[PDB]
Amino acid sequence: KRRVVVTGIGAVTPIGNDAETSWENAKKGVNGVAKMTRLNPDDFPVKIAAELKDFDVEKYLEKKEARKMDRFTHYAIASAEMAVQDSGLVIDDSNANRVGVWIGSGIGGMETFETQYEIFLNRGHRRVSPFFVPMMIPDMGSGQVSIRFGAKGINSTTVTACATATNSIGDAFKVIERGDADAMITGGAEAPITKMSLAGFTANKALSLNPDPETACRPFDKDRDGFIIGEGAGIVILEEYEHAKARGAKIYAEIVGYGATGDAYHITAPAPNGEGAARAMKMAIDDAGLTPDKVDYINAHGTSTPYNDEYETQAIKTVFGDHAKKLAISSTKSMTGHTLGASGGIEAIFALLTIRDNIIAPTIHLKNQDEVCDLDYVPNEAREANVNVVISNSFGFGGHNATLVFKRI
Amino acid sequence: KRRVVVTGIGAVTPIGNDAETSWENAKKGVNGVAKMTRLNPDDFPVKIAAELKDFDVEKYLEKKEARKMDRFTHYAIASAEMAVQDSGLVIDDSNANRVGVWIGSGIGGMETFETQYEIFLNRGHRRVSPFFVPMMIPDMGSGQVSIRFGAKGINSTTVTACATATNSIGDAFKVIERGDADAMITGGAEAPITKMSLAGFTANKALSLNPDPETACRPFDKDRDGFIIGEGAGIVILEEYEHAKARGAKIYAEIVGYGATGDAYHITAPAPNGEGAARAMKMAIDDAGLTPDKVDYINAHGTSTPYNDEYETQAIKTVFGDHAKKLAISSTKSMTGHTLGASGGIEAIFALLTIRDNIIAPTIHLKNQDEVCDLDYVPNEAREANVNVVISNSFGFGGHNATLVFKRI
Repeated sequence: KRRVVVTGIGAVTPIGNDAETSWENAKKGVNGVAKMTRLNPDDFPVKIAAELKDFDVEKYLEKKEARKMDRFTHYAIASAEMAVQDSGLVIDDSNANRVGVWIGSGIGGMETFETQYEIFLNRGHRRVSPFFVPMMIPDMGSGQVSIRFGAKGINSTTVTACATATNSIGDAFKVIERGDADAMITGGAEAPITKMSLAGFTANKALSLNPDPETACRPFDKDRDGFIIGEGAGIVILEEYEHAKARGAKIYAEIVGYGATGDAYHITAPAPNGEGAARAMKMAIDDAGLTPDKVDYINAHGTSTPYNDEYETQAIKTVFGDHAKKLAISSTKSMTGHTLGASGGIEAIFALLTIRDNIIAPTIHLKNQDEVCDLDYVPNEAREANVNVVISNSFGFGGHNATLVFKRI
Repeated sequence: KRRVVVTGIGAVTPIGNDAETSWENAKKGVNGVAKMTRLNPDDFPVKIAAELKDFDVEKYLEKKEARKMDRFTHYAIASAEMAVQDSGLVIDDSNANRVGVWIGSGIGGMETFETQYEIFLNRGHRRVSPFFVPMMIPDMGSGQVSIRFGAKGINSTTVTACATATNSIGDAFKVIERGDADAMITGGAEAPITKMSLAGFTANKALSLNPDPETACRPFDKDRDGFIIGEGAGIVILEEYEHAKARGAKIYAEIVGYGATGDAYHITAPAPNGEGAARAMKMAIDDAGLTPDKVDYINAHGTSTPYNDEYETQAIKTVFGDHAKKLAISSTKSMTGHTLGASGGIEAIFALLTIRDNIIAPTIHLKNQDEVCDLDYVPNEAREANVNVVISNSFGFGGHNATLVFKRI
């Protein structure tokens, strides 16, 4: 088995149009949730969202090229560009076959589907764009990123709802571990702030109806009542360790563990007691050859729903036992909102920079202690702490549980 | 590394509502393409399709349950049920954590999206179904199959257009090979015969406009002029070899190789010369530890487009050299049509049964020999041949190349 390290990061999030700005704002407790502007809030029961602020696709694509891509692909391209540049990796004819792409999206180009189907209904089938299919399908992130950078290794896309980016990064990790690539551009992207997405998640009763952006998203708080929808992308460059050292790559950390399990319980509700989530975390630390006491920080899934935050706490107690009270946990979704398929990529990056800076970003808005959620969620204020081993959890709708482990190197 | 075998098959296809019927009809050269009935052909420029014939979801689901699933998930459930039953594998509390699901769909629940968005427009956001999101997303196949069978191992979905099922099976193969599951329910499902799908593929100029079902689909024929859309699903049970022997499982063959590469060329057009497809085939046989001369039969991607069939022939010549003329090739899409994300699952099954029966199903409708496509495509009539090693190719839109290798055991 090959060792695998992270040599580049890139992200666009509701708290920054690059990874470093996002992380600086996360450490400051900046709230990315605000009154919705992508859609008219007067026309929906949900009035708030976590949107990108002043994101300009023209910094990465010509207008003509951008028109042939959905927003979610804009975010994948921007984040991949920043990650590739950050990594200094040169992809040329000599290594292109050994550099792949594994970028997921949970729902893909929903805005494109809405726009093109309206054209179909109002103007006829002949007026549908020749690029409708490629623009809508969730693998267009990987497809476009592969073309942009000349990456000729495996070109794939995992789609597992909120776990999309975490599974994708884990799957890319396994590609390198087994020797089938020397580098991977990997993560997730999501642009789910659309009228049908809002209508569907509202019909499913998944979204908080609290219109106050200062209290709506409050993971692990007694008064939480649903998730807040966000958007963006998070991409990392994974690289085989000897390859990285040979070129002198800057290394953020080593990726050492991947756990993935299924609840086999219900299509949208997570399983009682965090049964499957616990097995995913344990599988991930077992994959890393580490005992539970070695984990210093958990970047939680922590979506601010009644079930998730309860079940995730219970799963953490199951896996970590007496150590559950000793480690630190935080949900950065308290600041970014729930970016769905992108969340694991953004949060993997935050977990990596927690190692770098030895600072844990807080769970903001945590004001009312819950009797069940009684662990240490780093409420409200960032905390300095020696962090050497981190895990990032995504326990997504559909029973898709995924955990990644990163370790200082 | 663990060895991995196939212990169950299940499929619904345009030439049979079970795998054995489909394969018997494939060996007989039965044409599954006919005048379209799912949609009104008088309302579209494409008049033909490869539809399931007399498929009844009520044999697998109660009416109330079926109403909460898109057609593509109906096909995944039916095929998974038949595959699990065929395998005799018992999934209970003692092994549920070691049985996973990796089922892909290329476009997911497009019909559901069409229906629910029309409700949104005509009746308001409040009338959208609470199950819209789960029904539409492509991972609902895996999600529902996991619940149905109690499979608590990895629960994932790869989405790579026409390569979806081939990548999914390969990814599941790698899970077992590295020790992370003892069995996997894996493959692909697609229900793409919808008005927006037709409109999009027609706008992209990908579909043949030939309305004659007896000549429209003709892979490798000089007069081919686009693919013909089909539907269905193909699922296999992969199982770790020692686990299979310990319970006396019936074994169809061993899965020994998986190749996956990217063209990095264009979002819909395949790369000239089959450059990436060749690397995927070579990677797959290298993974199997076999030289090119060991391959007896190629179940081609063979979609009946000008570029694909040409480029695939060129890639085969690149990989197999002097042996390219000696092995046998056939496209069973000549009979099933192009079932998109399901194709690799259906075709993996056909490749497995080619080993079992030592009979190669033909490329039907191959009447006019092409100067470029001059290999042996088993035209028109099935052929008896000693087949011990087979490969199945999917070179899908978006630059997603995937190949699987199966070998007699």
